[PDB]
Formats: sequence, structure tokens, C-alpha cells
Amino acid sequence: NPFQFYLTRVSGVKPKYNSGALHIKDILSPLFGTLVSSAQFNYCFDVDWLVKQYPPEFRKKPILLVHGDKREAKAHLHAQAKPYENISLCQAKLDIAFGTHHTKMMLLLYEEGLRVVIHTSNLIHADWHQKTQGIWLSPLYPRIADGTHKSGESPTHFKADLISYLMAYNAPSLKEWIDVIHKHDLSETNVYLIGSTPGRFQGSQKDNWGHFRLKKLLKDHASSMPNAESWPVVGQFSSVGSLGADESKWLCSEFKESMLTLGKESSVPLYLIYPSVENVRTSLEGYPAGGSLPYSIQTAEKQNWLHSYFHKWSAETSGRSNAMPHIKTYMRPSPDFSKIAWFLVTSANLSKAAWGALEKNGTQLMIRSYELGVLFLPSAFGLDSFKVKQKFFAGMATFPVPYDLPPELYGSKDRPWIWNIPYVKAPDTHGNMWVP
Ligand SMILES: CC(C)c1cccc2c(O)c(C(=O)O)cnc12
Repeated sequence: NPFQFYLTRVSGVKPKYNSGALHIKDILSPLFGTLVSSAQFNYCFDVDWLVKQYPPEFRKKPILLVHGDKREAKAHLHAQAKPYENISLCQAKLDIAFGTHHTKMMLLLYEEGLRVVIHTSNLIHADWHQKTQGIWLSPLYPRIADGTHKSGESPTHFKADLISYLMAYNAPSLKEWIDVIHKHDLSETNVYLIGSTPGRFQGSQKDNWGHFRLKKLLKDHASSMPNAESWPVVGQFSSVGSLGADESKWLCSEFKESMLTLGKESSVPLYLIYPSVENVRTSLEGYPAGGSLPYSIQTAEKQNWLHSYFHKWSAETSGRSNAMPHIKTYMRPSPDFSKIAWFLVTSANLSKAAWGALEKNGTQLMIRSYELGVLFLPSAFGLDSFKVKQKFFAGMATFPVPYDLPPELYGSKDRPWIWNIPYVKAPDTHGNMWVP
């Protein structure tokens, strides 16, 4: 398959639903390349667990952990890594309040080349155990011979865009990785990079990041079709930010407007997929799955209008209806959900912090967080649209959507999972209630 989009292995589903899945030990195995050095960009780390996922023969190779932690959290991460002399740390600067380093990425330098992995999982055991998570695996990128002068660039500009993303950190440990990427040939890449980085972007930088980056790519590299206003937008996420007092404040004004863009010219249904309380209760993990779905009652009660958009998590297509989602995806299906105009897998949840919010009379895009995803556009594959794969693991130009379509609206008795209130009416799959 040309897409190289995978789900993580889930403990407890039948083998047929893990056949094409990847565990972190598979990604780091010597079958993928002979590791020389790696960088792990992430939010949450269990360093003892993480080192055990590398093959024994590679556990002393240098590892860089790129994180956003401050103060006591930073001390704790440094303490975790001190037993391992080969581990260095890079603290991503977060100069805007309430920002986080959410990007999940592996840079894997081998004897044979370089690989880039952009994914959705934290580096802790529970994120790879019984969750639905997404992985994009780059090709093996060869080294450019010393003395040869070539760009190593792809038609999607992935090499320059990844270097731009790393340059935004202004970090000495990542200048070394930038130099590594410069030395490799990434021309075979068929995905577009969509990143967020903290800052206030105007003028020539406005389209570099966040939902304006998505808008720019859709304007330039997708085409509008007749009846485009009948093609829904689907957003699927594991937490929600404060979006405002009504949909016109951000969700259906600037966010949806970027998501609806197609082509260069100047009432679309919006489906938002987010686990209900029942989804969490009956899940493989039970209520503890809700520890990774951090929607607070304080936020939720200020935006009850939002929940009329919510649809249940359902993933019979991939055997994962009971594996709660930590993947985030956004896509543009046809009115009958048989095709899609594009697909994005990302770390970005449904929040202004991740996607950006316009400021200063619409001239400035303010982003609080680091995020990273990859965009699949039919034009990058020589196609007008992607056919949707009917079963995720069945069966080559059909795109494997990991959850069921069309999405199913919350029932009248359903409620969105809200993590900091108690659920004491019905026990979960392990026999427990939820008392925060
Ligand atoms: C809001 C914070 C405290 C949080 C709680 C639980 C899970 C989180 C998570 O999974 C991520 C992430 O992976 O991006 C980021 N923040 C998470």
C-alpha cells in the first residue's frame, strides 16, 4: 500500500485485527534499520519503559527526548533519564501561556538511511496497550552521497517543511537533527506536513502553521467538485478545548472555514466524533480510559451547544469499538461516505491552542502548542479522490479509515465523556466506578 498509515496493536482483539498493526517494538526493531541514533518527540514519557522497547543491541545508542516540561515536571523527567547515560533531553520553549508540547514523532537515524515516524501515542505503556492510535511511517530515506548536490525534496515539500518545523524550536540539540535531514533524500514522500508551533504569526508566516496551513494546502493542492457543500467534514479527537459561547466564535467561523476549503475559487454537515460515557464504561480499559480523554466539566458546561455535534466512537471496521481513541483525525468524505477528498492524522485535538485562533483584527494567528500531523491528498497519489476501504484490515488505492462511517449521533441518554466528574450508576468492564 502507498499510504503507510497504521494503527497500534491492541491487546484483547482477535489476531485478524492486529495483523497489519504495529507495536512500538516493531517500529524500533532491526528489521526497520540498524539504529545509530534516535530522537523521541512527545508529551508524556516513561523512560524505563521506553528503553525496554528498543532492541537490546540498540539500547545504548543515543536518544534525545524532546519535551515541554517545566519546573518540577522537568526535574522529574531529568531524574527518570539520569540512569541512562545515552539519553539527552531538549526542553521545547513554551513562551505562550497554557501551551503544551504535544507533537509525537520519532526521528530514526540508521546505517542504511533515515526514517520519520509521526504518530499519536505517548511513550507510556497504557498508550500502546488498548487504545486506538495512529502511525505514519516514512520510507527509508537514503543518504545523499558526499559531494553530490541535490535537494532531496519531494513534490509535497516535506523535507523543507520538516526542517522549518524543527527550526522553530531554536534548540541546539535539534540543529544536529536538521543537519542530518539535510543530508538525506526525502523525495519519495507523498504526504504533506501540517504542524503547529507556539507564536503569533502574521503576513508571510500566517499560512505556515495550524488551521491556516491546512487551508493553504487545500486551496493549492485539492480541487473543488460540484455539490462540494454536500461533502461533510469529520473531526475525531480525544479532548476539546474552550471553543466559545456559540459555534460562530471559532468552530464554525474560522475552523470550519479552513476545513471546508477546496481549490482556488471563492451549510456543510459537521460530524464530531468523541467518546460517550457509555463508550468509555464498556471499553477494554473501562473508566480509566477516560484518564486520557481530558474534557473538564468546567469547560463543557460553558459550551453545551457543542455536544449536539457529537457522534459515538464506533470502529467495527478495525475491530476497535472498545479500544478508546487517542488518535486524532480529520477528513472530508463524500455525501455517501464512499470517498474522501483528504485525510489528516495528527496530534491536534479540537482546540484553539492546537489549531490557532485569529487575533488583531484577523491579521494574526496565535498558536499556543506544538502539534504535528500528516495530510493525505489524492493529487499527491495521482488521484481525484480516495475510495474508502470497507474493512480496515481487508483488501490498493483505497484509504483505510479506522472507524465506521457514517458516524452515529449520540442517543438522547448519551453524554460526552467528562473526566473530572463521578460515574457511579453502572460499573465498567473491570467492576469499578469512576470517582475523581
Ligand atoms: C490535559 C492534560 C493534563 C492531559 C491529560 C490526559 C491525557 C493527555 C494527553 O494524552 C495528551 C496528549 O497526548 O497530547 C495531552 N494532555 C493530556
